[PDB]
Amino acid sequence: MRVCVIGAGLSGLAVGHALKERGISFVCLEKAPDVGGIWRQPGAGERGPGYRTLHLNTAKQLTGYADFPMPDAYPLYPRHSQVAAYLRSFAEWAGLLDHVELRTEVVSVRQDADGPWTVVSRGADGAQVSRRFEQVVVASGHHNEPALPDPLPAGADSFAGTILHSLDYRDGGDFAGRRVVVVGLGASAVDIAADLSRHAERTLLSVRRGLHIVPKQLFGMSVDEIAEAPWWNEMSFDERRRWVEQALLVARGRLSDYGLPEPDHPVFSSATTLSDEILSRIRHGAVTPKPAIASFDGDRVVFTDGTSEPADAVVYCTGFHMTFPFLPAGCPMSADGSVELYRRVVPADRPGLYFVGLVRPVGAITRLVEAQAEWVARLVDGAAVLPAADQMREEIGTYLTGIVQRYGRTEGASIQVDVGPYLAEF
Ligand SMILES: Cc1cc2nc3c(=O)[nH]c(=O)nc-3n(C[C@H](O)[C@H](O)[C@H](O)COP(=O)(O)OP(=O)(O)OC[C@H]3O[C@@H](n4cnc5c(N)ncnc54)[C@H](O)[C@@H]3O)c2cc1C
Ligand SMILES: CC(C)=CCc1ccc2c(C[C@H](N)C(=O)O)c[nH]c2c1
Repeated sequence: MRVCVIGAGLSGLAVGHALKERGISFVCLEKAPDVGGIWRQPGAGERGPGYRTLHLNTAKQLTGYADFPMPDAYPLYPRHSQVAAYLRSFAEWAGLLDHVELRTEVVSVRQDADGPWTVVSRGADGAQVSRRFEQVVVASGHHNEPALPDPLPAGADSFAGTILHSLDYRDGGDFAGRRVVVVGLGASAVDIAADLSRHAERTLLSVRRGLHIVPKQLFGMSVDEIAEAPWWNEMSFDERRRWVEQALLVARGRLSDYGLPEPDHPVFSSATTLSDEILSRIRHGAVTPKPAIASFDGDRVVFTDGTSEPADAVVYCTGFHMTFPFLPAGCPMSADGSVELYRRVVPADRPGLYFVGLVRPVGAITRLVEAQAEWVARLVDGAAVLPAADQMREEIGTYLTGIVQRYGRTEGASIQVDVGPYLAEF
């Protein structure tokens, strides 16, 4: 009745928890046959951005919900099945599954002229039902449209093997004995390359823009938990980058003696990739670094340095696009295509609509999603109020110009936040 929550992954569950605490009536619609979001997919063989060898890269204590710790048997970085099991247990413990419509996919959300929203949902049969809700919380994630590079290098149609996105990547054993190129230096790319490196005969890592390769751990500490080490917070920006970047050099050297492009910036500049493996896999010959792909010559891949390589498959680890197909008008955006959401959550001109989890932070997203859920629940029942619309887009303006200044007009900087000052206002 009162709130329709689109999604029962980690964000939609935090939302149902927050709605349930205030006694707010809500239903939670979710396409998958179970709660869990992306983490439930690798274990069910479903096209999703995860893969059979995916673990957390955030500390479990900063990753689980604050009122519901993960089993103490869990390691610091649990596997995706452990994470998916944990999230099923939360929904159980929180009495949410009575409110979750599984196998229910939202197809349109439209704001009626009188205030409420008509939500059309496709049930398990495909039977479309059309319902009305006072408010809609969107928690559908932003990793659900693959982003393939344009242009795909020449000869793509000549190619004897398979070209695929990480979305379609599933397990390294699906390429045992083959020769595979991985394109990208993202979190998906180093993980997939390291996985392939123990199954494919040969694994090539084709990277064209250098990213910073930071281990999951410095001084025995997770880097997401160093982020709030009080001794680290009293650092100035180039005081910590001073120590962070010398921390890297003793731990690993710099990227330039692994055959890796080093980046056009220092750390924290655009993004850093977290790995424990990829540098050592290079140094054991299990992964060979390569520049950008230049063309597909039929059976081989040609890289821009002139070198060539026989290749049975290319997995594009190039990330995801941010879309909302159930929203005819789109997520609020500026013409630059930057997200326009007051405090990263609230459209300035659309009462009753809220976006949760549509942020990308230093470290784990859970505390932020909890903060967002708690605020939204108090907006839904009037304990909290919003500024007038002109004032809301003033804060969006300040956020955005500061975004173009710091991270630049890259793709996806419109949702970038630092855990600390963001949580600090909830
Ligand atoms: C490979 C990978 C690794 C990551 N690792 C970490 C990590 O270690 N630590 C961390 O803190 N974060 C990590 N993240 C970030 C990750 O997004 C969050 O941890 C978490 O998954 C957020 O879940 P969510 O609920 O926001 O979205 P999702 O997990 O995407 O869940 C959204 C849900 O919406 C559902 N849905 C229902 N109806 C619809 C509909 N009509 N249209 C669309 N969707 C619908 C989808 O089925 C899906 O279950 C990782 C992300 C990726 C891709
Ligand atoms: C150098 C340094 C201390 C960086 C701090 C840091 C940055 C990013 C992450 C992530 C990515 C996460 N998967 C996300 O994008 O939400 C997990 N832990 C992190 C820690």
